[PDB]
Amino acid sequence: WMPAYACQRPTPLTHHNTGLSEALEILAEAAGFEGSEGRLLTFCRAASVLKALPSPVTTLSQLQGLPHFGEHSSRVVQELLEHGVCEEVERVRRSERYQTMKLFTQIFGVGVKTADRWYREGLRTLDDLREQPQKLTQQQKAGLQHHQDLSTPVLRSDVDALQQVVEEAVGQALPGATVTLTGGFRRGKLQGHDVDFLITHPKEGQEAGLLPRVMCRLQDQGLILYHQAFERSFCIFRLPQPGSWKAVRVDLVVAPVSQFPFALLGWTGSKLFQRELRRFSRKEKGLWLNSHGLFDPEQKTFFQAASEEDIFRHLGLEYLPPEQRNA
DNA sequence: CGGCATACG
DNA sequence: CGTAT
DNA sequence: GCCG
Ligand SMILES: [Ca+2]
Ligand SMILES: [Mg+2]
Ligand code: NA
Repeated sequence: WMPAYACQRPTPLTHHNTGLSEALEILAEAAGFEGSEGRLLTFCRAASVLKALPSPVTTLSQLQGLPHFGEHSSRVVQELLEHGVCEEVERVRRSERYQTMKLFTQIFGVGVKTADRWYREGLRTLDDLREQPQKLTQQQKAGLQHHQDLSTPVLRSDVDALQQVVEEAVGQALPGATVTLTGGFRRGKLQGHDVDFLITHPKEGQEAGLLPRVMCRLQDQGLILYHQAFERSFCIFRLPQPGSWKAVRVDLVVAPVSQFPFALLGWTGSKLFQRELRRFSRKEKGLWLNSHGLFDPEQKTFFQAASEEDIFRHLGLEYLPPEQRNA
């Protein structure tokens, strides 16, 4: 009744096992801080299974036969069901290692490997990093300066205003180019940590060289607080606020229209959904999927797609709208 | 046991 | 190394 | 950590 890959089942944004999935995602996060990508994946997948269930898990026996629930994840759920808390989870939550790796990796420009090295050097706080700024990249300096604003959720109300200003710059850069909202907001989220936009043009090839032209125009409008030929830009934008403004993370991606369905699919996520979809494609169908296309390595051919529906059909999967990709 | 998504800046 | 879903 |  529960298929093993997240791309084989609908996952809504809100569900019936929120507390259970949040606990498993703590353990997944902690596994990632320690470099165990395998354990991170299992805990993420187990969490995702619970999101896809039609009602709350109330008894341990309801986990029988669910994929990705073994001794460890089942014991976590058991303790939560019996006592309302899981000691392992609370131990992680309280730990200096978890709290500091979380704090450091949430800086734009800082990943697990950097955070871990800083942790091993004895650093613990944002002000610890500010006092030693020669150790920081320009990207990290921007992430640290803007860290407080970037920790405030972006609201869907914010997104429409940003999309309008991006469209104006895009339209001057290349008349006829389009901007599509992707990422979590396209899956129905009401808040987010950033805004993701996908840009293309209906005439194949006209999008070449577009992103620099867009970025230069946004920068001339004074809207870019930070940014790095290219096709992806990871920016910090100045977003108007009542009597002021706040910094917001915005990602811009350009794709040729031939690849647009693949880029839309990839950038709409969720992250776990796309990993599971690419895993399914390769392992179950022998096809190689990325945000550019879908390759048959036996015929050495790429699948043409005119829509996301095409891609799901190519892969033998029932279509899922973005709102059901919240794996 | 091997495998765990796949790319660009 | 960072970033993206 | 779990699947096949
Ligand atoms: Ca993003
Ligand atoms: Mg996003
Ligand atoms: Na980071």
